[PDB]
Amino acid sequence: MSKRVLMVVTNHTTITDDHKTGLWLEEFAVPYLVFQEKGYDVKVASIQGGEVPLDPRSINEKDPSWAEAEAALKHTARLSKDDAHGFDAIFLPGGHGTMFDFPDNETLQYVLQQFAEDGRIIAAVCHGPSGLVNATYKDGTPIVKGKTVTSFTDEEEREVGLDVHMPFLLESTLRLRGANFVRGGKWTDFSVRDGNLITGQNPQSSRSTAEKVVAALEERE
Repeated sequence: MSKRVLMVVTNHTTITDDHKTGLWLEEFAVPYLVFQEKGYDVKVASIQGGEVPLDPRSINEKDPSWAEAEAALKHTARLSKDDAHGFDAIFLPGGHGTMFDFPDNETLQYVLQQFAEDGRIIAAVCHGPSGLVNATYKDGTPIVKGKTVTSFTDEEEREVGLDVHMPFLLESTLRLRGANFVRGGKWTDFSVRDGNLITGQNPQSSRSTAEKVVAALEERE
């Protein structure tokens, strides 16, 4: 019976009065469609449940293929510790919202710990790796320690101008937590697999990140 994928997205919108965010739509929609095409059972969750806010910079070029993804985001499940089991993979799309509601969320930390402990696939794109910054194995070892990873880069963050409003810088912090960070050109498709941990750099990496998940799941048929 089919592999099962848990997708978890942000519900955060606030940075300053002049700067709002949310989920970066493509980072959910393109993976969701890939997983649905493969026949996987996908559970769509968010930190809060309900209707997920989209980063306004991410809603202007919606693909006609994204209709079902978009609709799924209007009525998400609220992430639970129960979601720590029953799934072959977890996938964390980005958007700057994640920097504010993923890193310190105890439910998500608990879920990622169990996925890691259990040898399942953990994938994240762009700011999605924020969910990993304070996630650990049971023994306290950071999940990213000694692992090859990518994320939205500090250079990309400085270019967009929002580095000064981030609680921490994601690439910097992942390296500080013990990750071996790697990247490609700003705004190019770059993703990496290190065993069970798969990461992508930016919106342009959404598809390749998802395809790495598919390949890892295909191995475990």
